Amino acid sequence: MSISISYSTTYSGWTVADYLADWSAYFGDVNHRPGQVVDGSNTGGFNPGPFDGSQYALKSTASDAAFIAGGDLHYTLFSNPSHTLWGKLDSIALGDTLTGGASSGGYALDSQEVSFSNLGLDSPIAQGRDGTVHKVVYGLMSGDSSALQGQIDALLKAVDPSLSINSTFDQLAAAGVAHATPAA
Repeated sequence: MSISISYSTTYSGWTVADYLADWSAYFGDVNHRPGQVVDGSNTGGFNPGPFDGSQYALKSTASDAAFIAGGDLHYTLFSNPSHTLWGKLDSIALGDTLTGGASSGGYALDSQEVSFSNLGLDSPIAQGRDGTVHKVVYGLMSGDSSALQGQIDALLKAVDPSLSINSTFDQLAAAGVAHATPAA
């Protein structure tokens, strides 16, 4: 099953690349880095956890932005290769106001902007932080969505070579890849 995109009508005339660059600058950087994860304020969380989930979600420390990564995800914590997020990444949902978590049966967003599904990414543990899943998710944590952009671009081009990260959301909808959020 090919990449599928949901978008708010707000972004109909935006390119995916422009949207993601703006979103990354808006979410910012939670400074989740060695020596800087010293309490619970910039960890994110897994469903179900503690270190593995069908979801990993993180709130911005700068804005009301959040993302939810869906798949079959694993974090090595202190085990070699340390601080590696790996496994299957099927979806990324971007928006405002993270809700829920493991204790309530899943994470959600009150105000999703855009989501990307059927990403088909799967990175093995032995690649460590060179894994694509790691780079995609860590990029979203740290204010740089270039890894995500690159993966979306490749998926779109494989559907049809006229599609790209520089297609508008409405162009992707005309191609059958994207769907605007229902009206009313």
